[PDB]
Amino acid sequence: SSKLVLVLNCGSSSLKFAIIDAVNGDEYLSGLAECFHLPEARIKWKMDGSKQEAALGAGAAHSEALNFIVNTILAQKPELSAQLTAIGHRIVHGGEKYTSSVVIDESVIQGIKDSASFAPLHNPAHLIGIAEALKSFPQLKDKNVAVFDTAFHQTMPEESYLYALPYSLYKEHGVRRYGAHGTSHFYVTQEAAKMLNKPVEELNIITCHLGNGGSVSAIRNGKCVDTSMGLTPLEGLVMGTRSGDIDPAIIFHLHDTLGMSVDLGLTEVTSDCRYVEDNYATKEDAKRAMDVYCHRLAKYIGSYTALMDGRLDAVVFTGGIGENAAMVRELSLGKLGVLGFEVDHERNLAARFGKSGFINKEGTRPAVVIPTNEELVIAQDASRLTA
Amino acid sequence: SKLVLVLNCGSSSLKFAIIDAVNGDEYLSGLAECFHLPEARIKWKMDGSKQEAALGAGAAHSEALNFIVNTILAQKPELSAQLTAIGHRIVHGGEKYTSSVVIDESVIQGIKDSASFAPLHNPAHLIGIAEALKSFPQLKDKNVAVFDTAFHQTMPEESYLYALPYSLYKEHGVRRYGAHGTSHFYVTQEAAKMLNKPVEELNIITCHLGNGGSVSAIRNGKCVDTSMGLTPLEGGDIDPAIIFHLHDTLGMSVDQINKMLLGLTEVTSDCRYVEDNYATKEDAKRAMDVYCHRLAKYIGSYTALMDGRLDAVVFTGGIGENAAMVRELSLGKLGVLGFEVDHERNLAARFGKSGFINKEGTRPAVVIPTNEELVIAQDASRLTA
Repeated sequence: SSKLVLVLNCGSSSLKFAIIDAVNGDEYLSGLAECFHLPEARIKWKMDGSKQEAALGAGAAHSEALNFIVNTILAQKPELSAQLTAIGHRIVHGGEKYTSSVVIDESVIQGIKDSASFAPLHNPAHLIGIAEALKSFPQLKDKNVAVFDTAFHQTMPEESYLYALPYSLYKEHGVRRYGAHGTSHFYVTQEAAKMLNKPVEELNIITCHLGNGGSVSAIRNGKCVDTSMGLTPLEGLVMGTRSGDIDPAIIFHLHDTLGMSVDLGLTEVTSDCRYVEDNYATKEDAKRAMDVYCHRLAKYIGSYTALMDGRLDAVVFTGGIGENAAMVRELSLGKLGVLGFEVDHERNLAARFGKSGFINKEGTRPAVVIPTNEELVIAQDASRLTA
Repeated sequence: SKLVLVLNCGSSSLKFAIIDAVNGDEYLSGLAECFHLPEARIKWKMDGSKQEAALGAGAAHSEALNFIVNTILAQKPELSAQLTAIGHRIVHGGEKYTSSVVIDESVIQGIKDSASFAPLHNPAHLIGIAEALKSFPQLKDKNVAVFDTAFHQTMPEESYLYALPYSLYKEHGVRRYGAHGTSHFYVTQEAAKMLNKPVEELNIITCHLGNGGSVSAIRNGKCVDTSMGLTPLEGGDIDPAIIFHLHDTLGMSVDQINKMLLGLTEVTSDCRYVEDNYATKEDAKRAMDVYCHRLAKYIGSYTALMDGRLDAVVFTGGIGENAAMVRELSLGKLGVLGFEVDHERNLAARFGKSGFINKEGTRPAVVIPTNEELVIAQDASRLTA
């Protein structure tokens, strides 16, 4: 009746996980293990309607987190464990070789190893996740599935994916642009079509995934035709600064100027284990970074009018920041008055903390907040490919 | 009538003109090139026929200037006598030089100290100054520097900062400085005239295309953002994929990325060959499509600087002034913005002719031939009066 999938998303400092029924999206477990390789290493999870938290021990990382999942969390619930039909892994880079999700075998693992040069920070983490998954769940060893953040973007034509350099760069070396957060962009695209009550294959939108890293895509007739992760150029390359190492007063200021003050994606985004792009010395330094970010965000959105062929249906906001940071949406859209955008303050405040909705003034260009669910898409793909 | 010798000295070439600063009249123009090579040569136009001569094997800046003085002007002592000033194109003036300046010892040092930002240009400019001081000793106190970066110094920090730790700016001055600012300046002044409105109220996006162009956002007559140098249509170690990624996402040249992280550079250049480098129709089309796609994206990106109002897009430069299909193909992508090109107007506005190329009733798009040499003559005359 149900097809439960264990979903693993390993990064350089954390591991986000869930158990999800791929048939209807029911969540049986979700959580976040974070502050890896530090004294503060910890794990937060939600199960049977209740939130829980434990220390993983000083210096713990992925192996330890998975151990705690199997021997503490799932040890209480062997019945849950028994239901698992597959494991889905979120993988940053699949290049041109893997343009859709795929069952993991030794050559897929080799493909991931060979892609170390793309988001290198998270590369070891993905592999450790696969290695530990195979060990901890020997019964599912032929039913691990890789789901690639580049895959959705494989529809980009060459005018979009080529660098502004000699064609030989691509012809001889295969150097090329690829795209980030593809599973999220994919998810919000399918959802936008429902919210706008139209066929996905007629959908022209611009999608802004603002989370761990920030990317913007141009969707024409339901397919990605251009994308950039230039909002956070160093994401996946450079550690950045742990939020908890910054003066708490600076961080409170950042969170409040973002528009995240009340009046899973959210737990991650406000975490003192989240890494940020600069070691802000002052409140002013933090605000500057935010203003630069909103300026660049507005430019990306404007730039993708060049992909819309005369029709733009909506701009979509998603991810830890996009779903919750009302001021990022206000300030970025507020720079695009010439395109007929106008943010409705009350609508914008309401579309936070997991609530979806339109944030435009009715009668002006649609702007929409759609909480992403990368874990569900990974579950659906993992279940579909192992059935 | 106030004649100025205008020089733009590069590592392997020297562009020159004599311009009446009062009315824009041109008395001489030319280009010396293939320096440090067997084929070093000079082409010029005067009275008003086109000529060319070899400068001699290995010749460079000193020979080029010697030729101007002793061959081109030897027959025109009255032209030589009417020279009132010399204006020099300087690629990088950093944050210090926000307008044109009479060259003295401190300006020389300014140019030197900031060579790191433009290591292949600023040094050649200095040779040009040194050689001009020799070749035109009567004008020794009347040399003026005009900076390609000056017009761009009105950019606020939200535009000029890269998406990098703030220490890179604070400690090392890593920042957008802009390119072709003398051209963006010029077409901004002219656009206000074509649109019949004050320059202080002008919101436009200016596209200097040609010679590694750039696109700027002008709000209330001032530059508020500008692009990196575009690639012209001829287009133990960190993985190169990361370098290109950083280049593309930051908007920083491959060289400035590596940096922040006897011309060999011209030994196989075009001016060396009689025949041409082959380019297939398919490869030419691909290059065109990539260029026009990226150009349209820049234009759309700068709607985010316009604060609700975009008066016009402006095209200029050797490509922008002349390439009808670049304008049609790039604007063709921006229907959302209300752009639509009229083919016949588009074809009319070429080869030195200005005009509107938009369809009547659509967002204005204008071709304005740039005149950087006039701006340089104007500044040089004004500042030395």
